[PDB]
Formats: sequence, structure tokens, C-alpha cells
Amino acid sequence: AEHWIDVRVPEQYQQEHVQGAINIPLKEVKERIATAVPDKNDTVKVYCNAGRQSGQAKEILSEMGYTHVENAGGLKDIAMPKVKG
Repeated sequence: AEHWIDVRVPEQYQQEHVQGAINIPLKEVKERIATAVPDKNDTVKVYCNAGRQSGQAKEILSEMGYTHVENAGGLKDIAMPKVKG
């Protein structure tokens, strides 16, 4: 399966977020991933407004010992349905 995580400020989430993502900012992803995705073998796709901060979150998660994290890109790149906050 997969889980999707918005890793930026809620400010993007308010206007639109990938349908099925949860806002877990970069600053906090390190701890909150454990409650969002208790099985770190599950696929985790991170994205943010500019793709970069999801890149950083991916590195944080890789340090936390994830096996299937991926930076999807930036919010613009993900071609899933989106919804507002």
C-alpha cells in the first residue's frame, strides 16, 4: 500500500493538498512518521510545494530506517486528485 504525506507548512494544505495526504511538516516528520505510518516497510510518498523539502524529509526518513520512502516531487508534479483544506 502507500501513504502520502504533505511535509510543508499547512499553508499549502489550506489551498490544495493531494487527496489522501496528511500534513506532517518537515520539522516534525521525524517523530510523527511513527504515528502516521507505524510500519516503516510500507510505501511512503512525500511531497511539498517545491519538491525540495520533501527531498529533505525523504533523507530524514531514510535516517529513521525506512525502506520504501520516496520523494514524489513537488505539489505541482503529483498528478493525483487534490482537495482543499
